[PDB]
Amino acid sequence: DSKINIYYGKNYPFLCRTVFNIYQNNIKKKKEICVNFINDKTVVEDIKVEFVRNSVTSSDKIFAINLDFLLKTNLYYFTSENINRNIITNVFFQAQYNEWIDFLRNKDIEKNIIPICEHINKHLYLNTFLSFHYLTLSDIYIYYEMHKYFSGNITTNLKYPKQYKNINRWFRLIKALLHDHVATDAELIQNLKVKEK
Amino acid sequence: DSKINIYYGKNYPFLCRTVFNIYQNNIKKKKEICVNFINDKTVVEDIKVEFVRNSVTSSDKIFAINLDFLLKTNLYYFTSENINRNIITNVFFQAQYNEWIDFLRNKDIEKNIIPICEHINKHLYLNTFLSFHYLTLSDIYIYYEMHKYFSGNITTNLKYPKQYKNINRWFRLIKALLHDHVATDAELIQNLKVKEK
Repeated sequence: DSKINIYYGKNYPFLCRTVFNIYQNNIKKKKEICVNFINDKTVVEDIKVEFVRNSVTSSDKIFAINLDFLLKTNLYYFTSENINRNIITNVFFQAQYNEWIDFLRNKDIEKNIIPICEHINKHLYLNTFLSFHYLTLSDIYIYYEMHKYFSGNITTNLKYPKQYKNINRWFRLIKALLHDHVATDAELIQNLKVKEK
Repeated sequence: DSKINIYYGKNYPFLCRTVFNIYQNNIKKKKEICVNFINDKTVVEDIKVEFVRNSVTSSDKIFAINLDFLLKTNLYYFTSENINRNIITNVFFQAQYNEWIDFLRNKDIEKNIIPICEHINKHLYLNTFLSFHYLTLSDIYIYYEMHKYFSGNITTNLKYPKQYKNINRWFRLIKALLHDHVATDAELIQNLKVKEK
């Protein structure tokens, strides 16, 4: 019933696309909401979101928080007295997601790939997921930022899985967890290949 | 029962303090949550939040979103079929708050005060509040960013209320709305005077 248009240019919104795919798969397991991803040649690098019943300017890493809130995908806003599902525990995770945003904010990832990996590989030494013990928006966000370096598509980037085993182990975990949601997209998959050339 | 410690240095967290004050006043109208604001000499300009039952690094403008979520202060997460209180309407507002964050992100406000006022004064030409028709976190955030220029404490800044009537009208509105929550604080008030010298 509800229509939301996400206009993208150079940078395809992998995070928002993945969140929306998970939302669609959840409904199959169960008025729905339609999210459209439109290749706009006038958009440069950010995301432009139009609400159809008014538009806003956002980015993939930030508006995916809104989608999780709207679509109840349980990646940023916890829809689940569990071990780590308290309200204050939820708030604590949200500040941790903002830390990953600040860690990569205004930072050339290609230029700082080694220092970024030097932290994530040590962070994953004693952690299975980036936050707590389950898949969260932090895992998926960092997954697409690391994808070009750890997917293996670029043969010149095979040194990163070799040098950073912990990231490689976690990356293979997130890939399997997201397989049922993104492997059959064929548009997310295509844009991954285009971005990786 | 629950304890949250906010450690601040040079920059006092006016937004988080105001949100917490509103939360305390709401309970009086009605297990509660205690938020402590601690002057830490080792903090430079950001905010450091400790959860007592683990710490995170955040900022006043960003962690106040978490406080509104936790304290249900109805400024970012709408706790109220109203005119502009739909879930999608709520999501739309959140992206608008992020726009104000991006508009002042990594921007010297003193250096860009005129261009900032050139937009806000025109935005307030046909709008009473920054978003929709009621007080929101956008109003309070911009209120403290504009406070030194429109409070009248600094006599050299009296030209801004003169030149920008629309901002002055809105600023006087937000001041009255926040009067019952911040006027008796005497620590928020003191830090305003210290920041304004």
